[PDB]
Amino acid sequence: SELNRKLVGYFPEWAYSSEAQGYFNVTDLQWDSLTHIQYSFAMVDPSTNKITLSNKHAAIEEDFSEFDLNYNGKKIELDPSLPYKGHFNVLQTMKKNYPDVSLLISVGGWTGTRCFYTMIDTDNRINTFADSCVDFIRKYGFDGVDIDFEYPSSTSQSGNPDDFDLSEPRRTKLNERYNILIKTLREKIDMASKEDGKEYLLTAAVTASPWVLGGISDNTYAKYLDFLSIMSYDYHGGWNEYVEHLAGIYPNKEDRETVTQIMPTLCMDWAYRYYRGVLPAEKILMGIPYYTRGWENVQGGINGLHGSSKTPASGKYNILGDDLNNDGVLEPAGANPLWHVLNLMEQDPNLKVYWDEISKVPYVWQNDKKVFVSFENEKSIDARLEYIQNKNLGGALIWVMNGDYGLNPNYVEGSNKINEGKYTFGDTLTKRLSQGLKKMGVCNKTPDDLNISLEPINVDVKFNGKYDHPNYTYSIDITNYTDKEIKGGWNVSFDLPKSAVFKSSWGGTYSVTDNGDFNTITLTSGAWQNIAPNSTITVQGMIGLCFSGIRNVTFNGMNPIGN
Ligand SMILES: Cn1cnc2c1c(=O)n(CCCn1c(=O)c3c(ncn3C)n(C)c1=O)c(=O)n2C
Repeated sequence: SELNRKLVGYFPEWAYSSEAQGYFNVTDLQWDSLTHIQYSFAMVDPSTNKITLSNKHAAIEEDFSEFDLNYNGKKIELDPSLPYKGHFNVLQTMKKNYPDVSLLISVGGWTGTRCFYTMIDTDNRINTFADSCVDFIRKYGFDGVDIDFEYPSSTSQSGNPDDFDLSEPRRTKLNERYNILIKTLREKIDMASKEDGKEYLLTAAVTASPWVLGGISDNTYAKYLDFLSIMSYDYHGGWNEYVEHLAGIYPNKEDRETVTQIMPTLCMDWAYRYYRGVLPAEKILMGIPYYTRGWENVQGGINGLHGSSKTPASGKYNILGDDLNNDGVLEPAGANPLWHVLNLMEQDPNLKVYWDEISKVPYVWQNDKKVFVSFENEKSIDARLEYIQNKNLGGALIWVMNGDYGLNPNYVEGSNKINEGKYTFGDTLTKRLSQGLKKMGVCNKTPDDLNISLEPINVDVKFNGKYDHPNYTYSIDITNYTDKEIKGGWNVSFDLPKSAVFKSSWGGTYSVTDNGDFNTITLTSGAWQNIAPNSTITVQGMIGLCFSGIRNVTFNGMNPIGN
C-alpha cells in the first residue's frame, strides 16, 4: 500500500465565499480522482502553541444555506449527527462514500508559518503542539498531518517578510529545531495510530528553491515522513524581471535567471535530484500548479518567453491577485486559475498557447499587449505522467483544486464576468492525472544502498561542511575504531546527488563515476595519511551547489559501521 501512486490535492478553505475562487466548496472536490486531500490551513496558536483553525467559521460552523452542496447530481446535506458543521462536516460526509480518500490537515503555509517560530523554541512547546495535532485529527476525523513550514532555513530574509521579527533572530537554529519538531510529531502520531487501530500519516510540502535550501543543513526529517512533496512551482513570477516558466519540469539552459549558474536549478528535476540524497523516488511527490503567474509589457524574448518585464500582469490577467489593503485593488501577479485563462482565450483569438519542448510546459502569449502567462494543460500533464513513471515518483501534489477546469453551468454567451465564462472549475486535468497514475501501476521499491551489503569495518565516516553559495566546502572525519593502524592509501567513497557537482579534493586524488541519480565520488588518500587506532583524520574539498545529503558511503570497499 505504501507503494501506491498518490494524487494529493490542496483544498482552499477560503474559496467557497469568493467570486474569484469560483465559490468552490468540498462537494466540488475531485473525489473520484484524488487519493488524498490536504485541507488548507490550520496554524499554530500564538498563546497556547497548539494547532488552531485559521477560519474557524468555514471549517466547523458554516451551514452552506447560501451555497449549493451537491455531488454529481445528488444533493449533499450536512450530517446532523456530527458535533460540527463547516467544511469538516462535508468532508466526513463525502468520505463515507469515498472511504479510501485520505484527509490531511495542512499546518502553516506562506501566511500561517508565523507562530511555528516561537513554538519550536522549546521541547515542551513542541510536545504540546504535537499532542494537540493528535487530539485534532481524532476530533475531526483526519487521517494525518501535513507540515507546511515556510521555511525552516537559515537563509537570511527567506520566508514571509512579515515574520522577519521572529525568523531572523532564529536563523542559526531553525533547521535543528524543525528536525526535532518532525521527529516528535512522528513519535506522537505513531503512538496514536497504535492506540486507535488506524494508520495516521505525517507529510510535508517542502521548498524547491536552491536559495532556501542553501540554509538547510540537515534533511534527516525526511525519513520520518510518509511522503515529501516538492513545491516545484513558484520558480518564476512577478517578483523579478525574468519572463520564464512557473513550473518547468526539466532543466532549461535558456532560463535567463540561471544562465551563468553551474546548472539550471529552477525546475522539478533539479529538486528531485536534490532530495534523492535522503529519500527514494517513491516517497517524493511532484508539485503541480493549477494557477498561473505572468507579466505584461514584456520586452524581447520569443512569444514572450526569455524576455524581460518589470510589470506583472494586471487586470483581467490577474483575477487571483492579492488584495493586501482589502480595497478591491489587486497586486499585479499574472495570477489566475486555469479555467479563467481558458475563458480569456475564448474571448481573444490573439491570446495563444505555446509549448516548450525543453521544459515540457505550455505558456500563453498575447502578442499585441505583450502579455505572457504560465499555463498547464493536457500536454504538460502527459509530460508529468511520463516523468513520474520514468523516475518512479510517488505521485503528485496539486496547488490548488479549484484551478482545474470543466464546463460552467452558469455560462452566459458574451459575458465577461468571472463566473459566466464557458469554463469554471472541474476535474479535467485531475482525472487525466488519475487515469495515468492507474495505468502505470504501483511504484517499485528502491533497493537499499549497496554499502550495507558489504563486509563491515569499525571505521566511522562523518561528512560535514559549510555552504557559501554556490560553494559547499566539505570536511570528512574518518575515525579508526579498529585495533590496527590503517595505512595511507585508503579510499572513501560516497554518492553525491546530481543536484551538485564535485569540484576538488584537497589532497590525494579522486574519481567520479556516474551512478543513476548520483555520482559516486571516490577519494584516494596519500601514503602518508595513516590512521592510528582510536585516531581521527580529516579530509576536505569543494562541491558546487547543494544536495540534501550523501548516501552509500564505503571505506576500503567495506561498510564503515563506526564503533
Ligand atoms: C503550502 N503551500 C503549498 N503550495 C502553496 C502553499 C502556500 O502556502 N501558498 C500560499 C497561500 C496563501 N494564501 C492565500 O492565497 C489565501 C489565504 N486565504 C485566502 N487566500 C486567497 N491563505 C490563508 C493563504 O495562505 C501558495 O500559494 N502555494 C502555491
